Amino acid sequence: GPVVEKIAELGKYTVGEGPHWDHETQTLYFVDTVEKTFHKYVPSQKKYTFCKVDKLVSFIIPLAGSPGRFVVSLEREIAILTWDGVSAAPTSIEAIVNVEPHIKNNRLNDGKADPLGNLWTGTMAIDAGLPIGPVTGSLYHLGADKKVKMHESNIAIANGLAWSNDLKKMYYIDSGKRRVDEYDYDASTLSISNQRPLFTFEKHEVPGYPDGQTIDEEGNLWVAVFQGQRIIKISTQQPEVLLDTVKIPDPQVTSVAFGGPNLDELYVTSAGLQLDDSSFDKSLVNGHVYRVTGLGVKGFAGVKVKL
Ligand SMILES: [Hg+2]
Ligand SMILES: [Hg+2]
Ligand SMILES: [Mg+2]
Repeated sequence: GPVVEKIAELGKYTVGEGPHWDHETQTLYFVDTVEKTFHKYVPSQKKYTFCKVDKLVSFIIPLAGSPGRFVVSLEREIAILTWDGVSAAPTSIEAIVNVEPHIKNNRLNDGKADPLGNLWTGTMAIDAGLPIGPVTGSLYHLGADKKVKMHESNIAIANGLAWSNDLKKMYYIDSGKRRVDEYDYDASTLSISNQRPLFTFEKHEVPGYPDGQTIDEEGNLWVAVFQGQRIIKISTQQPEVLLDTVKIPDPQVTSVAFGGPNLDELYVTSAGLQLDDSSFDKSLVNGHVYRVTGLGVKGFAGVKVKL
């Protein structure tokens, strides 16, 4: 079976999240969604750095055409951070847009660029809760003239995103729905329609909640299972098909990104935050970062945000 390696050099994260693999520099970026920190890991040189801000963060993606600059979330603001990748604070911050200026207790959560470079991201209540809590989030993309467009409402916990290689489908996760949805994606109008369930956890006895996801070159989705101690591989060719399961030692698996020189090493983030209604004792909940090899598939380089 696949080899799952704990990355000792990286330590433990409260809620490690938002992994992004920059292929040209062979570098993994990620966030902690509770500790207000950004992180960088260069595996070939065993280099780790972090960056501190005073707002909640949920994604970090290099800005297309601008080395040393990243598109990030700061609470409800999408911003450009100028960061040298090693100093413990940004050099400067340029706000782009506040997606929800008048929703004081919301935050941005998972975000990713579509294959054309458009940032998609969604919101949630800061005090969201599972299985039931306040449902206040929406799904957005950042379009022309730095204005966002809304694509879906009634989202409890805005989470993982992916797009099919032919640009005809988008895949999206609200963790509260315990399923992955598929949509028809119109790449020319950047709109989505015909929402329908692709994969429903209760139909397959999958525990926990879908969190982040990514897609491989064959079109399979790799989905992080928070409170499931696993990643799952699911079909996009047929609905409701579980292709494989890979156990990850940490129960609170949060997200996934393919990396390595050949894009065939799956990086997996997790959360050490100990929650009061957990299905796992505290001794099991650590928050390590993992690397999975031997899956027999390749992914895609992380896409930069175009502004
Ligand atoms: Hg930073
Ligand atoms: Hg940054
Ligand atoms: Mg997430």
